[PDB]
Amino acid sequence: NPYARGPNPTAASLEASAGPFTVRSFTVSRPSGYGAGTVYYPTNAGGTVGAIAIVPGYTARQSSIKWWGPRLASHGFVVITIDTNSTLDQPSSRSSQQMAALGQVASLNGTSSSPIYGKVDTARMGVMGWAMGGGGSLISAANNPSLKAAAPQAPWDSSTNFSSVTVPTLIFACENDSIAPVNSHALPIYDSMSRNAKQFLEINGGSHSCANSGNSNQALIGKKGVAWMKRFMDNDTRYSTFACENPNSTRVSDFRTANCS
Repeated sequence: NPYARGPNPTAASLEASAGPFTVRSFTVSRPSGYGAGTVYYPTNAGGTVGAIAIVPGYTARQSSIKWWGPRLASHGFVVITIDTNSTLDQPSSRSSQQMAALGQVASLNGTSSSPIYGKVDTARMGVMGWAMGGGGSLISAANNPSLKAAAPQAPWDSSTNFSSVTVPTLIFACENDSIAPVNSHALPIYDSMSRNAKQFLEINGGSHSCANSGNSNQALIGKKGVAWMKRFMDNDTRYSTFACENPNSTRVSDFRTANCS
């Protein structure tokens, strides 16, 4: 597998605050098609890595999603967290801005002054995001089936039919979400998808912010997000059990998976 990076994973290595690779970051100097961005990247992955673009929720900023940047990059990904043009952008606009961010990561990969010059495999991309940014991730996946993985959290969308999504999709949900209640948003979205590898992981007692920066389940959520992205962005079957397994955890009130390998 030409995309395999890093040592053999363990539960311990995936639950730790940081993976094996050293992380650096920069502010996007000329954000093009979205508000602002921060790029996180490994300095020692030893080969090109895939890129992931992460979008916040309604009213929210990069701070809500920032923790994913170092957590994923330290496992061998280039991650761009964005601010949207407006904090009140809706899911469709969030998707357009997410894909703009992936395009700018591709531009920076081809720009000799950029810290990520030649670090990105632009054929291997993923999408993540919170709430309306999670709905935007699912729209991104529906419109761009060459995306390798999607892992939205507490997704919100007024349209829950994502039956056209063929991208491997992990939905993080928050049991006690009042803003994007699971029975109206995350679970109908999950149930709509009959064409893909998919997973539903609902955090016991979670509020709408249960997967955001500062959450108290970074060990499990980080392990699952990294394992999903490793399995499906890197085709890395070392991560098949971590990606597909039921955690069987007090921290997980509802687990479902289908077509997972």
